[PDB]
Amino acid sequence: DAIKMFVGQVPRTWSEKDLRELFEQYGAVYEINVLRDRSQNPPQSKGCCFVTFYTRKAALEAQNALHNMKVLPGMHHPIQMKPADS
Amino acid sequence: DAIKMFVGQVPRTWSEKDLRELFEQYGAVYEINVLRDRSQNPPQSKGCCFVTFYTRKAALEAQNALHNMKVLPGMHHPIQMKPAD
RNA sequence: UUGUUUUGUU
Repeated sequence: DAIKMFVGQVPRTWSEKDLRELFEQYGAVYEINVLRDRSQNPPQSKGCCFVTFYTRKAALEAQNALHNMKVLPGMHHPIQMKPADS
Repeated sequence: DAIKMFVGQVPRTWSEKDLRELFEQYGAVYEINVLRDRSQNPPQSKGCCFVTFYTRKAALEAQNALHNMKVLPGMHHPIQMKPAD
């Protein structure tokens, strides 16, 4: 079943596409939303995103593999990934 | 004398001229700047603007009549209008 | 500047 995950510590230069290539190693991805500050031109990434997988299996596999495990280029802390508050 | 108002919650299809049509009901309008994302092409509207009235009586009447009162067509919120920073 | 977006103030 689909579950929406919060991901943080992503570099501001990464787009939905860059991130999709990241998470798809773990399972199909239904939707990626980079959180942006719409006051910028163009809107800046806030360094985090929302990602929904088609299955809870994929989302777990990813959380295991990434959360506190992997540090993205130029970042200073490892990915934070967990069920989004929503 | 000239008072500059920020106005938010405006449809991205509206241009300076549509906005001037709206504010000019309340008094003479000196200038309107639609805030645009010039990185876009065409540059894209950010859905807010600055509008400058020649007199504060017009700006306060527009503000009173619009801020939180009118919802422009297609919007999910009422116009936000206050004196610009 | 660990951030859970759509309120946007050139």
